[PDB]
Amino acid sequence: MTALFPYIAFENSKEALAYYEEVFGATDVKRLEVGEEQASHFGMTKEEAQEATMHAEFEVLGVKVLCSDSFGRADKINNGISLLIDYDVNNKEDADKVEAFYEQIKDHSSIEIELPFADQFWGGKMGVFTDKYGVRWMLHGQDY
Amino acid sequence: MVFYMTALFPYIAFENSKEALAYYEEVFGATDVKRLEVGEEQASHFGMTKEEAQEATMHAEFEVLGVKVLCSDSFGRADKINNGISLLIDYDVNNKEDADKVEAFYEQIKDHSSIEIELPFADQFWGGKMGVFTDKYGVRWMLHGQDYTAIQ
Ligand SMILES: [Zn+2]
Ligand SMILES: [Zn+2]
Ligand SMILES: [Zn+2]
Ligand SMILES: [Zn+2]
Repeated sequence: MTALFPYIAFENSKEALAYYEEVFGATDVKRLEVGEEQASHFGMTKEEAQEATMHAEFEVLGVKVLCSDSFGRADKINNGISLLIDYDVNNKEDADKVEAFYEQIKDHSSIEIELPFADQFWGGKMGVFTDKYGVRWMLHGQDY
Repeated sequence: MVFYMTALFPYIAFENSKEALAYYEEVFGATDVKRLEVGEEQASHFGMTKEEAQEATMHAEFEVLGVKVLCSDSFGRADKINNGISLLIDYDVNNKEDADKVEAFYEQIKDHSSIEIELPFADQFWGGKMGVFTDKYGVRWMLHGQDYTAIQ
C-alpha cells in the first residue's frame, strides 16, 4: 500500500536516465517530456522542451527512483540524503543481482568508491559510492 | 524458506539525530523509533567524551505514515540537507485506511511553525492528491495520492 520513493531533481533528467540505463543497468525507464504545446506555457523553445523532463522513473536492483528536472528551482544534489538499497543475503535471486551490479559498476570512471562492497565483521555486506550526479548509494546486505 | 525483498531506504545525515528523532516523534507522529548511540567504550575509539557519545548516533530509524527512514549523525563528514532528493510518500486515494492516515497526518502538520508549505495538500486536476512541504531540517516531503481508476 504506502511506499516511499526518492524524488531526484536532476539538471537534465534525459541525460541522467541514459547514464543510469548504461552505467547502473537501470530498467523500466519511463520519461514524460515537456510537450510541444507545453513549451510556450513553461517559457521554452520546441527543442528545449523535447530535452526537458516533467516526470520520470527508473528501476535499479528492483527499486524505483523518481526524478524530474530542476528547472533552476532545486538545490544541487549532495550526500545529505543517501539512497540505501537493502537486500536479504539469503535471497539468491537478489544477492546475485547485487553482485553482478557491483561487479559492473565498481571500476567505472563516473563512480567514486567510498567503501568497497564487502562482507562486514558482524554480518552481511556493505558498500558505499557516489555517482557523477552526486547521488550517494549504499548497498546493504543483511542476514534475516 | 522466509526471505525479504530488496527495498530502498533514504539514509539521512542529521547534525544531531537524537534531537531530529524527537522532532519527528512529536511533529510527524513518527513511530517505531530505534536509536543506536555511540557506546561508552566506543567514545575513545570515535575520539569523543562519555557525554558527547551519549548524545551521538551511529545508526537510527523511524516510521512516518508506515514508511521507514534511516539516519545517522554527520560527524562533520556529510553535506547539509537540501531539496536535491525529496521524499515522496505514495498512497492509494481509494484505500480508506491509508487515505485517512495521510489526511490526519497532514491536518496535524500543516500549521506547525517548523513546517514550510510549498504546495498545500490538495486534489489535482487529472486525478489524485499532491502536497509538498519542507521541515526545519531541510527535508522536502511530498504526499502523493494516486487514483487507479482509468480516465476513459
Ligand atoms: Zn509516470
Ligand atoms: Zn549490516
Ligand atoms: Zn536498526
Ligand atoms: Zn498523481
